[PDB]
Amino acid sequence: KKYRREAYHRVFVNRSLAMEKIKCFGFNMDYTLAVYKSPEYESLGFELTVERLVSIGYPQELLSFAYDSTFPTRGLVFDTLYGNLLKVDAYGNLLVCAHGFNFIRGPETREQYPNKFIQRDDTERFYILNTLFNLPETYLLACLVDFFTNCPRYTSCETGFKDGDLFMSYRSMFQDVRDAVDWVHYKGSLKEKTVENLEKYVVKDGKLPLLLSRMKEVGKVFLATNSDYKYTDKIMTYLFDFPHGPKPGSSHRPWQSYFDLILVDARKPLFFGEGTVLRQVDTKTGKLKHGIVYSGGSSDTICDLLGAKGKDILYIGDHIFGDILKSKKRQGWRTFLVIPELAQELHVWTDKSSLFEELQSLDIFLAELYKHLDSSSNERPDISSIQRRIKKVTHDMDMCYGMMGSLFRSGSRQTLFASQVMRYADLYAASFINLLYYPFSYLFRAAHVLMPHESTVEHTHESPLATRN
Amino acid sequence: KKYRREAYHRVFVNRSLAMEKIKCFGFNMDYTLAVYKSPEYESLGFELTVERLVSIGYPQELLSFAYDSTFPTRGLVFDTLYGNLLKVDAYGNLLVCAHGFNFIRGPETREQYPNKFIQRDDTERFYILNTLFNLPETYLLACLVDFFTNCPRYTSCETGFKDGDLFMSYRSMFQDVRDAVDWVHYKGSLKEKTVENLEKYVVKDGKLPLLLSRMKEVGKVFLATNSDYKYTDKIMTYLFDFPHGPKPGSSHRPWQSYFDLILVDARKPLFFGEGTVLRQVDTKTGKLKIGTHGIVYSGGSSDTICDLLGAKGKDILYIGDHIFGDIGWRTFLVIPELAQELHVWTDKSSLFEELQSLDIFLAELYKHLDSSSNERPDISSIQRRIKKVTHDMDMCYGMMGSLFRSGSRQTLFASQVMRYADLYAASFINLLYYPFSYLFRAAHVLMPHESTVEHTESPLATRN
Amino acid sequence: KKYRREAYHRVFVNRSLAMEKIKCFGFNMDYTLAVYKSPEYESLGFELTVERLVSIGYPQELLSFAYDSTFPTRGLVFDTLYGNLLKVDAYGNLLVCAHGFNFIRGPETREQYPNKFIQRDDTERFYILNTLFNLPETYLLACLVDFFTNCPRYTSCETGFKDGDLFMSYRSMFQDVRDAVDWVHYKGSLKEKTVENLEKYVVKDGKLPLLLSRMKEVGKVFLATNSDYKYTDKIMTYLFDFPHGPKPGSSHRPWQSYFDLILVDARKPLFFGEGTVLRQVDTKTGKLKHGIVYSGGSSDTICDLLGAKGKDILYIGDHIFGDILKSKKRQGWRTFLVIPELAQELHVWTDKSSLFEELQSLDIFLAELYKHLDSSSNERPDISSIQRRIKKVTHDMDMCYGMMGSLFRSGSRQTLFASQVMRYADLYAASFINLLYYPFSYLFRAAHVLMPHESTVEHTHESPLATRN
Amino acid sequence: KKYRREAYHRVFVNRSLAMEKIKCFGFNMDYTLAVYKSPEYESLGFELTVERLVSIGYPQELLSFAYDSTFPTRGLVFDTLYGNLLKVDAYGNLLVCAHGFNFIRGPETREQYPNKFIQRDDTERFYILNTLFNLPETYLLACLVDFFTNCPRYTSCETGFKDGDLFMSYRSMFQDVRDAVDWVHYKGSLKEKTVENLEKYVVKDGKLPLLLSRMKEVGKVFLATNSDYKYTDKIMTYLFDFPHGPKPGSSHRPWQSYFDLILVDARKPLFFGEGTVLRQVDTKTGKLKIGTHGIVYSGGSSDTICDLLGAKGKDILYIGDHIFGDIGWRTFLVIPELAQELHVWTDKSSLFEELQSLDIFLAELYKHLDSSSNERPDISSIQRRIKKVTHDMDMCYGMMGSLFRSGSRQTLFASQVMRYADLYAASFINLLYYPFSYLFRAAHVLMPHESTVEHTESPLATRN
Repeated sequence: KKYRREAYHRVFVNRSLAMEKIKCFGFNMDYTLAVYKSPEYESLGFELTVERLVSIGYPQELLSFAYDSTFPTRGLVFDTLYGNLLKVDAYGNLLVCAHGFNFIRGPETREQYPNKFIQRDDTERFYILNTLFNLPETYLLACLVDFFTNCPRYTSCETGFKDGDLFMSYRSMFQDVRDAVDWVHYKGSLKEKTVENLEKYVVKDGKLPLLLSRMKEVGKVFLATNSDYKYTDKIMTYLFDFPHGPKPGSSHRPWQSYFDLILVDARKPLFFGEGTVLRQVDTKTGKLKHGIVYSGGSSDTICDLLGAKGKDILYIGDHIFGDILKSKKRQGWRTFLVIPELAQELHVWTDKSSLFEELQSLDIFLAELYKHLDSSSNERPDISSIQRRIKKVTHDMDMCYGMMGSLFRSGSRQTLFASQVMRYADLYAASFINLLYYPFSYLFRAAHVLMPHESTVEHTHESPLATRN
Repeated sequence: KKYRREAYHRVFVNRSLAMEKIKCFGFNMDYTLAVYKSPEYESLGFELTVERLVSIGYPQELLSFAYDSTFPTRGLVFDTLYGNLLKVDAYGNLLVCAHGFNFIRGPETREQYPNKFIQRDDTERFYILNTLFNLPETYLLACLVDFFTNCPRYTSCETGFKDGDLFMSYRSMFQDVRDAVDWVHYKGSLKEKTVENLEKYVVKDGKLPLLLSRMKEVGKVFLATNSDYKYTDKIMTYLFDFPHGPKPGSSHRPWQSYFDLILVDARKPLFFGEGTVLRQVDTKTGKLKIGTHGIVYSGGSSDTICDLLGAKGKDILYIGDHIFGDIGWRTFLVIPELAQELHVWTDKSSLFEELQSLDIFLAELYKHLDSSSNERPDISSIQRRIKKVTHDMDMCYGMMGSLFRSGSRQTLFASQVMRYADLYAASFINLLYYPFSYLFRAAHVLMPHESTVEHTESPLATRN
Repeated sequence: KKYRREAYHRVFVNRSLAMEKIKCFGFNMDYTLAVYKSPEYESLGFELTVERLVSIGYPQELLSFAYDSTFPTRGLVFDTLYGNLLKVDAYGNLLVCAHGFNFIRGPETREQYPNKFIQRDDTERFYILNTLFNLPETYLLACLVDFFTNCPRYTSCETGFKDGDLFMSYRSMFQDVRDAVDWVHYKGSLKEKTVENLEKYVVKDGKLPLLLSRMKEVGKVFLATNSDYKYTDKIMTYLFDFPHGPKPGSSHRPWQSYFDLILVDARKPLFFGEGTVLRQVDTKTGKLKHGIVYSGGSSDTICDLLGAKGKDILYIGDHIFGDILKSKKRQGWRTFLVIPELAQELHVWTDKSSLFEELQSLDIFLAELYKHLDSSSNERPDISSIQRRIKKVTHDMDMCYGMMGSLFRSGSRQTLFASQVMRYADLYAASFINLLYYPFSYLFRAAHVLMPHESTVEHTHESPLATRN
Repeated sequence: KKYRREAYHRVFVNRSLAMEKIKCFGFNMDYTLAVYKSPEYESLGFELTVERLVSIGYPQELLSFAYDSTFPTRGLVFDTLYGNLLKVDAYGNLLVCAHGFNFIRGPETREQYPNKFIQRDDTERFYILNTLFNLPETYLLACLVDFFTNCPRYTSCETGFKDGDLFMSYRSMFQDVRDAVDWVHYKGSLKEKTVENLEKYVVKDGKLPLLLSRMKEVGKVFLATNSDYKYTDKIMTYLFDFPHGPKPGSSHRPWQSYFDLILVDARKPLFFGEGTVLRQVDTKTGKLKIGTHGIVYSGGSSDTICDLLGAKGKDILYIGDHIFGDIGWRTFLVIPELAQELHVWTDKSSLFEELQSLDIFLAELYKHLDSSSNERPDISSIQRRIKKVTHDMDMCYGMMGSLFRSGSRQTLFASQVMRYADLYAASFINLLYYPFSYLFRAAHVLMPHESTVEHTESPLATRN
């Protein structure tokens, strides 16, 4: 019955955060300030990766692939041994298995996966596709596995395919894809084609300069991106290209004026440990040597330049980092995780309420059938129909998110990705722009995660085996 | 509003389980079938460990310790470097830090713990006290740290105490405690003193034979215990010592008649991997037969048990009190603390209500405020009352708070429960209230954006 | 004082073998019957691999590499973590470490390698370059590591190099090489360029038809090659292209007539386990359906077609196979290991006797300096000069084999490759043709491997701590 | 012809070692410093194990067993599936197979062993009896298999014996033997009976204090034993019990004065990894002090020893009787069998000579023969004499042959020696005959093409 802001404006709270204590707002650029348009940006990365793979010898049918945003979900595991995409829970239990576009059923999942379980720490065999840049790669791996499996020129093996005399393991194929994505991002034409048509590929919104200017009135604001200065300058200039400043009627000002500290070539995640040598960019040439642009460095250096403490820093961005080093080197930043998928997922939550409602009433009906039964009862009520309907309606709900289900769950089970969100992120939202709807004095209060004995037991007011006498 | 059984009869569901698919019910003995009375049994283990430590050289003031059930909560981490008991969350963030009986404030925690965080994988430094047998040792560690800290004969250091020329690190003190507890269980008088006063130390309840007999009508039932046969026979004979069988009026039956397979000397968790040689016990002498109904096994493996029972993993519901790692039986986890924690949940409702009211008031004070707002409403009072009422709530569980949470955050132990257990309850005896055709359906653990958004725009968010 | 055949004719005996019991002589083709000319064949494989790598984006300086037979030795370990070539002993102790062409000294070896030791079973990090086809690949890995390390366009890291924005790990580079060698052998122009100039690339000798015909008079003879029929037919026709048959004056006969059983597409090593489906080749088209050519199959099938027992079979070839399956499925063949390097190594053994002799007399001099000393003595004779001379003369000897030393040893220590020879091979020689110099009744008697307490104690005729009373 | 010390004083060299670089000499105690008398000590361990097995139910005819030193050779593999003792080479090829006391011929070996080969990595099936303590158990396994095979009360099966209703697998019989040996060493009377008649069971020799005192003049000396302090004190006091010190005329000194560091309760091999907490012993009570020259340590790690000694790995020569795996100290391996094996090598020379003559004659009979030859000379006689004389040679070592070889092939144990040991000898006491400036230079292990080709063509071989 408490007041809550409209859902699509909310910032969600994993751990409590008193915003009045925040003195510095730090930002990633890609997919945080620079939100890339979907599906256009993924298709561009898809198309460039396919072209690079064809350029190194992959067959011409790759050019008939077309990126399909309805297939990939972030956080899938590619098993390089069997060429499968796996959606797993926090502990490695298998929730979904797809070989190419063929979704593997419960029983035959066991043939390849004993106990429907993988050792997700075996980074030699399993690659976790966690990032927004990974999305085209996820769809591509399925396309290739699908193409080779059904093309007669190839004989399918359990761990790969035979191209004439050549055996190509799925692991070797995966490394070709991984290398080709990297090439496209770092040597290929991806940045050039993005920059030459910013309107098609990058979101633009006047709420961004407005929010960042309000942040700079209460604290310091900094940028730490892995991109180089040239690419950063093009992107940020575009993001702030309006015929006014923070508010309508005010003069436009340069994007740089919004930041107390600008840092490019960050080399994250190494940035958060030792980092690299702190350099400084010549703004004119964009080559190396307020108003200063830094290069490389470390999070510790940034902390000292801004005269701040880790807990005073709210770091806003799209990447999930690991717990490494946080038990030794002090000063850990607070974190805001941008999760774009939340916008569509919140729509499913409200626009598909019919599915959720029926699942609830099916569970209510079940409880009624067993209301009067205990271990003394030999009645075995028929629930096979109810069970079938629950499986079907749960499958419909999953499919409302796409072919690989919700980012956060699969049926009743939370995903590995969801558990990483709850580890990593103090706050999270579809976009950082939702901070616009909260004052900078706000106390963000953590939402409780109830366990079964809490969510199903009212506060409303015995065998000694339970009580230990 | 869906029908649910009375709270104290409930079996709670982490993952869905169709009971009609279960063909074998397996049991641990200790703290599952044989529920040890509390605080009596911990007090006995405490006293025997303290006496064992005195006999190897610890000072006489240990004899003045008395076990105090209100202090320890299961699942605490003992840091052998700094001598602290730590309550931590699923990821290693510190929730509580006690040096002896001194509870440490947030800021001073950071002095020893950068980022209020520990690497729980550092097995050489941190020992996790997860088991019910661990409760006396948990209290004992605090008493010792308290005693030596405040005794003039000793000089407190960061990593231990100086006894003149001698230095006793918390790591060495810990090893003494750990060996002493092992000795009491394996060589000392704990089993003997338990067995010679069963009424004081072990719960007895006629529901147990009743439930086990009903399980045997629908499938197979087995025992797999680490205890030896002599101890097991004594305990099980007591648990089944009634002047009738499963129901009043029926003849009493020996405990062995309730099990299709009885295995002692299991050596769990090794049991769940390679195991050891499958042996058989001479029930008359309690010793192993040289060669291999009526039969008692010893050693073996979980694989061998499945072959003898004609079962597959998913067909087996393994009922017990220990959490195992996952390096495939269904699992029922017995968690006896739940009985008192469910009472706090229903008898201390008014604390919960007030926290919700304070939260509702906070939302009201920021209702009309956004990033353009300059108001900073005074919330210091409200913040102070929230902190005080959350601490009152924690203290309702004991000095180290709830097994499953600290203030708002879930514990490492809670996250282990959610990983390991398909089903859980204060006792397996709650299965008596469910038919064997029951479909247990998982209770969802909601994420913030699910539990705070009803089922009833900037392109930065929608990606256009 | 016993009679021995001339060294370059010898067959060397690891385990005794009564040749009168052998009923079947089996053969590999590549580098056994078809001995490829050196260094020409390696250079061709080198050149094709470099061209394939340049074709997938590697820089143009690769075209200025030239294969150098004096660098690689067979059996080196490529450490994909640090980009080093490692020569190790039977147990993983490091004997030689080269980063590119930079040979790493004793002390700095320890920085990267604790205890001068590697876990050689870690097949994810360490790749063993065991085969004759591997030789060009071994030299290529050193060239590339050398090129990138000293080319200014690249920044060297510990685990790879930076090409602008792109980081290329040595492991990713290794996989590019491994893939490119495979492509060249199985899809590229290697076989075509070999077949179009057989005189330049394949050894030809009339002793081969003569020996195989004498083998067929006492037993059965079979061929089991991984090559396909078309390539096999071209190669074998060339090997038997003389204007006479086994002896001068006799009519020429087709290569096939020398074999009771011919098997192509063997898919070794899988051949020695379950194998593949036994197929039969249409000789005319060379496509699939005495005088019969088989395809695929298994060693067990071959054993049954020839009506033989494993111990009755002497399998002659150039590859070393593992112990897998030999504790379960019975019928293990006897083995003759062709080791071409033996021809040059036997030359060093006799033509460098001067180096061996001085090492011996330096060891004799050492023994004299300590002749009259025991634990009661405090004299510490100066041996620093002797020690320096032993290190230098041992280095000279090693270099007589090439930059990476002998195939079989490094100083006093036997190599991993030598220990695999002594595990795998009953007999071994520079070529199987040395069987020509032995009758088929010969008893091959194993040469003893003396331990130190045997080789340094004469048979020529005490504290109870030693005798246990 | 180079100068070499007398054979029975030699220290043999697997890898070169500059003794002047050695700064610390570390010692095992059992079977290194304390050499147990043979056959007396094995006979005692045998008798105590047999009595322990009888007490748990094994038949009375075990009491008629007598230990026989001429049967067992160290390093044999017990196959718990088929109940065989196997002597194998470095790669798992079978050299010898004994079922009980029945030695199995080549062909019948293939029935049970495809390719005359075992997977020595199959730890669940094969147990390798590598240690000197293992000798009594090796003979005991054969006696038991012999007894049950030939006793009418039992039915021999492939994998064990039937005792009416009972089946005793070799695997279970093996486990009984293994536990019985452990019990005798750790709970039974073996240590007590050793210590109460030291003269019968332990070698004593004045060279030991002499050598150790010379080592301490050039570097540090330490003891690291798995035995406890009470046992160690008794044994070491005996080893140093002479009415003088290192040399005649000098005052006797306590054994502890010979060591810069004394460590008991080492728990090797765990010692070489993480180890346990470094503790200190109260030399008066023999118990651990609660806190931590004159000092005796307990537990700890190899890393901790190196810090206390100010040493690095390569600076340490570790002298002892056990072979450890390599999952960096220099090593001296004590191998007491060498004393008798060196006697066979020099007193049985005439067998060696004759084998060489038969080999020389064979080479003469094939001298003028090549692949064109049709002669098949009769070698069946010569072959038979070779086989007979090689068997006579093997038998000079005992029924299971040499520790290091079988006929012509090297043993698995020999290949472990070459891997693990930089230096080796019958006893470390042979170090007395070498100055501490000595440079030990490896003796080469030659391959066939090296040892049969003096230092004094087809393009198929030369590759053109």
